[PDB]
Amino acid sequence: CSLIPDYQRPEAPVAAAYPQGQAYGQNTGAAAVPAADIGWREFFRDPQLQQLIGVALENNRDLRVAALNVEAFRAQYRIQRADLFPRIGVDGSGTRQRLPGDLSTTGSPAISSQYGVTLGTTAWELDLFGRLRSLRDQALEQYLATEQAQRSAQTTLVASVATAYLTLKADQAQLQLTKDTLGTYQKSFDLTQRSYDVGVASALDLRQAQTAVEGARATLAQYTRLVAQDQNALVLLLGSGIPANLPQGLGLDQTLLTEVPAGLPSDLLQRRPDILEAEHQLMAANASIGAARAAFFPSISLTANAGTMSRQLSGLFDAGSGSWLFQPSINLPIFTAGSLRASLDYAKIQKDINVAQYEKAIQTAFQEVADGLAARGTFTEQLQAQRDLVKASDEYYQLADKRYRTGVDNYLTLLDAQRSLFTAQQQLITDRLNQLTSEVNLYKALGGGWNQQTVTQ
Amino acid sequence: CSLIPDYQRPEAPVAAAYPQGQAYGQNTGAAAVPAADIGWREFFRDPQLQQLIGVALENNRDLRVAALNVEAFRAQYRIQRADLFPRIGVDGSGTRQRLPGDLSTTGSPAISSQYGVTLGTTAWELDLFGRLRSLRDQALEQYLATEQAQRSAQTTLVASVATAYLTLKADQAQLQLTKDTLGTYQKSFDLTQRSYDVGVASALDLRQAQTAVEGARATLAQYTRLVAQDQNALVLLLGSGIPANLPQGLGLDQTLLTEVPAGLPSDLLQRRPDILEAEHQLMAANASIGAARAAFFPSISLTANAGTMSRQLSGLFDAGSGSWLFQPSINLPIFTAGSLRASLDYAKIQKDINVAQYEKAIQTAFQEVADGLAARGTFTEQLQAQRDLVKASDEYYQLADKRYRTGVDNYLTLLDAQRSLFTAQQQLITDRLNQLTSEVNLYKALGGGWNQQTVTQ
Amino acid sequence: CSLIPDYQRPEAPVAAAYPQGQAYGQNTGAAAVPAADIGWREFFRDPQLQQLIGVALENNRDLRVAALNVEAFRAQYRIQRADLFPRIGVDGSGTRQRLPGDLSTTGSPAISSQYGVTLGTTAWELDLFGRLRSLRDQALEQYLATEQAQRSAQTTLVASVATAYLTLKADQAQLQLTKDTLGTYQKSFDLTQRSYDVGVASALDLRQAQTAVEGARATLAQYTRLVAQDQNALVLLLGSGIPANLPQGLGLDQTLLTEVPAGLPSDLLQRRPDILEAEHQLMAANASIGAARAAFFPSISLTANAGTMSRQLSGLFDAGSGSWLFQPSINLPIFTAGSLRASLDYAKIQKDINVAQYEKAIQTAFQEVADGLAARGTFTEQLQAQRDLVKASDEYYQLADKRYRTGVDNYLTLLDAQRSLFTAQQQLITDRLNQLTSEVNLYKALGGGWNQQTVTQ
Ligand SMILES: *C(=O)CCCCCCCCCCCCCCC
Ligand SMILES: *C(=O)CCCCCCCCCCCCCCC
Ligand SMILES: *C(=O)CCCCCCCCCCCCCCC
Repeated sequence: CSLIPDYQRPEAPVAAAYPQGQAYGQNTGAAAVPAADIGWREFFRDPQLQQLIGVALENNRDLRVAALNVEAFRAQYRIQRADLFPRIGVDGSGTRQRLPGDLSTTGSPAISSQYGVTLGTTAWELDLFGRLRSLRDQALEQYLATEQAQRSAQTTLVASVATAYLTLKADQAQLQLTKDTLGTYQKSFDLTQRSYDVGVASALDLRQAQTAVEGARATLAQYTRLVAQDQNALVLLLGSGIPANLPQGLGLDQTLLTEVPAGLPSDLLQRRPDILEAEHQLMAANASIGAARAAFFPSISLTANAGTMSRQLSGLFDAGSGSWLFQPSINLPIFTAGSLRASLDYAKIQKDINVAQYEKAIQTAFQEVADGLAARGTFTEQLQAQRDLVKASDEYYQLADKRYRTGVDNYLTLLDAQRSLFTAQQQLITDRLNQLTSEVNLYKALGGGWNQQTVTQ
Repeated sequence: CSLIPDYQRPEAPVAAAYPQGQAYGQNTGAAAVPAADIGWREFFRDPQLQQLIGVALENNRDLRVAALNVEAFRAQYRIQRADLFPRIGVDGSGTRQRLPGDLSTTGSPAISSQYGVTLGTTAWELDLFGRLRSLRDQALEQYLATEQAQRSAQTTLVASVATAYLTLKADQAQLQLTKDTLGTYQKSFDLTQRSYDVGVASALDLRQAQTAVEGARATLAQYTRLVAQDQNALVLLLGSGIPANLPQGLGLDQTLLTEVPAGLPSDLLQRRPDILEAEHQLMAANASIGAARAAFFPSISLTANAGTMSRQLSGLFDAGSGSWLFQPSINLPIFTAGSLRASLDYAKIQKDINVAQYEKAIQTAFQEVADGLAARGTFTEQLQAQRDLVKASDEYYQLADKRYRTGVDNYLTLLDAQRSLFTAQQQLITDRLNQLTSEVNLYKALGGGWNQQTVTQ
Repeated sequence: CSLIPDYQRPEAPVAAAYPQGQAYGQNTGAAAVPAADIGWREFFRDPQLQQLIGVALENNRDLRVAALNVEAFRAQYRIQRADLFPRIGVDGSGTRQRLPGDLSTTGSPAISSQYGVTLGTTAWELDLFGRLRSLRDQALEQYLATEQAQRSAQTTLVASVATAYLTLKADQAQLQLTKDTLGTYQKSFDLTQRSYDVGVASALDLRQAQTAVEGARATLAQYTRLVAQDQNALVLLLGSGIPANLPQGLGLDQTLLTEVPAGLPSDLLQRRPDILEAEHQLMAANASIGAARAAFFPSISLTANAGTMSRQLSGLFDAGSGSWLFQPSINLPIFTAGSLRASLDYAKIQKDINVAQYEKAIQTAFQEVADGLAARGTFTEQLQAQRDLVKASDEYYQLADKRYRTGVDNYLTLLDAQRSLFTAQQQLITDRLNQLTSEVNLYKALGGGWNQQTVTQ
């Protein structure tokens, strides 16, 4: 006999297929390679970055923690498994009481004494109904589930390292742009100086020029700080100072990652890490019902051993001192104040809770992937659209640039051209990044990179 | 006896009445209707949204979770309650040992044997001092508390759903604004294209006219994305794909809720969910001192049973095999290494912790409501004040619109009109939301939606 | 014996010294006083704020909690100490059974009875291999750790309060700047009203002049709200409404704190709080291996007591009734299905996990200080460079101010002067703050304020 019920994974309560239209590309359908099976070494192309992932994996503690965390639950599974088996031991015991008149067999105050040394168990429970096999399962699951959770955690170390490198490099490009426009700003302000002591530039076109230059001298220092902060942001996730012998790193403008299929939603149910932890996490608690159930049932204890006894010590390892005990026991509950029903329910409930929980994780995937397909299905278009506000403004730069020094126009159109452009340059870089984020997190949500390499069928 | 001490709820260590002045309206005083008793189906007027709340209730797993949680702690209370009662059962046991000479009663190796099937309890505790009623109350409390926390949770589900539907609708409204100003922008650029190949529009006035249009073409894509992101944001909290047959949903510009009375601070204590869990939480640990105390006291144990025995199996259910046992026990400790003291302390402290925690939650309510009263007491004012920067800009738009195509002026003052307007438009939508937000959160803070309906004394 | 392994604090896996260069000042080297040893009543110079810290110390509930927690862990340690010691009790027990023929000593149904009242211990474990001592140390450690963590959390209450006071004052300075430029803006608009009903000011120059004043009347209400929100932010951390009798608080422009030495990283290991909790946290589980080891070894039980007994109650405290027992026992397991291996692993692992955690905490310290040194090594320069964009913009304000009313120029170069100035003003305050922030947090990460006073050598 064994009392665990029939696992029956619930039906994923999200839409059968991802929603569409209002920013969503076409639904490619069943993918022949899941993102899950697509290794980040492939999905990331930037090899200097790739080898940063390398270093983060082999170093980041929070992943270590999450790795050991498994070794624990295997160990905890072990301990549970043992309890199917009987605890055998060598054991010596004494006893040496005075009794009173009415008690000693002598009818008068005497002092009994028993000694024994033996090899056997006390109170071994003989799983007939599998109260134990159940428990063993609970912890087996809670183990397996932990395995998953580890996988779940790496994909996130990867993603977060991608991301960090990116805000780092991105902020690096947010910087050099500031260098260029610093030399530019100051050269501009110096040609509105000779031209001032020469009266051609007024004090207004001089103060303006000063607000440009100063407007830059500030966003210099900022994208300096936010460079070091992004650097610090990195070595952490690394667990190692960044090595010197890094490969040649690329630049945001490139094409750094593979475009990844989004498959069906149902796909998740066999591939998204946490969503499996969830499942086993559920499974364990289902076991815990079996365990509960069995407490309604006859438990068969068994004490038993064998060795040598006597009345004084001395005659222990001497002839005939041989002894032994056989002491089985069958017990069965007739009244607890529904204690049993009560803590059977607690367990059934806890199942249900984990059912619910499975369902929450699932329904959170849909969300997190959809957000990334909105993002996929919008960011490209925003990338062309902002690419234009660069050109239009670089021309609307050159033209006003010359037109100011040509007496036709003022400085306010020179200046405002500079805003209308610089803004478009920063926001450009940043837009690039967040398209990247969007894709990296998208990579994750569909199964991320447990795999270094890509694998098939 | 029962050594649980006298609960004496502390005094809510915040200001007596909500602070005033620097952005706070008038303090209406005791409200005849607590926001608490005011049901969201009333406090929300948008019936489409209302019914979304409905769906999010019947569906969200996170609530399911938190709801079961109760049931668990009920069962947990059950389990503790059964402990007052004796654990009764059928029970069979054997024993069958060889003894050595000095130990068998025959003075010579013989083999004893005892068999017994009885119906009784072992070491049942009589609750005299109420160590057990104590635990029972601890568990009852951690249960009741858990009821509260469920209520707390739902209010946050409501609030968060209102909010989602909102930023969703607010980004919907953020969008059509960009449809409009897209057709507007391109119309404008094309009337600065005929006018270009015709020489009336320069190349500058063609490149600015290109950056307005371009600056739009991207804020299109963005508010196209941040719409699917907010959509995705919804079905989650829904736990269900949004049904088709929803009523007619309204628009931010309306008047979607009931203004809510802010009542007195004192009011929180009897109505704001979490602030009760806190209390009961505190109360649970209060009992847990009772418990500790009692282990200083005489504990009464009791083993007792009756049925048949014998010296070989067979003669069990036969005549005279009748047996029984009565075996009472009294224990009173006269030395642990101050164990009982130290472990009493723990539970005392733990009460104190929960007192402190009660106080925390109280003082966090004050804050979170007051923030909503600065919010109430300024958002309307920023709503009129921003309503103006729309009109003044729409005029400073019609004007410069004509004035540019009338050759009096340039394009820079057409463009800057466009900025200084569209800016005020978006900022207006967002300021609408944030006012709303602030009010939903305010609703919550004062006792939120437990009740679908609004109920009287 | 004592099987607790030999603690060996791992080597702090970060860079030997603070990263340098791309925004980092000079690395002053070992500091003669750690930021740790330096007092916040000295590091902070605003004495009004200083007494805000005083207030938030003597009150804040979250720190209280955090403090009680210690006491509880002392208590828990206590209880674990006690187990070295034997559990002594006065104790009474009875027994009264009807046997059947073959079992009664009378060969025919009769009813036995035994009574006793004795002062002793049962099953006291003699700590030989120090399994218990081990545990004692475990809970001692986890206690000591809890001590550190408390200190940890105080530094953070300070930091959070410095902060809230700041963003408070910073938002106040953000406000009066708005009062000023409101009287300014309305004056301006009315001088472009007399001049409008007089023809000199156009209708465009009146709608621009209307969107300035309207852009201000708006940013009034906002910075009015985010001051009551930054107020509510404060009394919370305070745990008390802000006293009337505070001293004279300063203004962001001052020099409110002591610049602090950032010493060697190594210094962290001996001074930054959480990094210690972790260490002890590590040490605790270190002991936990000792404890596990020992279960491989013989355990030595000892039931033992003394008193008076008899066969009927009566002759209890009557002559001869004297009795006693001595009943020692040694046990050594020979087989558990690897249970002891497994549960030894779990404990070994749990050490290694705490190793990992020590390492991660250290590695987050680096990060959080480096960020503060980028910050320290940039904010000064962004402060001079933003100081300039103020002057350049107030000049480029006075100029265009007179120049507009002197007919030479339009209003757009009055308005854009106003933007390019006021924006520089707001962002100037904000920048002041974020520098301050960066510096408070810096002071925290390197030991923060345990000490009100500064101590040395
Ligand atoms: C679930 O009840 C499975 C068993 C029922 C089938 C037949 C009976 C077999 C078990 C009898 C138990 C007695 C022997 C146990 C001694 C240790
Ligand atoms: C706290 O317990 C104070 C009272 C003293 C208790 C001492 C022991 C005597 C109690 C007698 C109770 C009889 C009740 C019978 C059970 C149904
Ligand atoms: C851990 O408990 C290991 C157990 C082994 C202990 C060894 C016992 C040795 C006994 C001799 C001690 C006599 C002391 C005289 C010294 C001069």
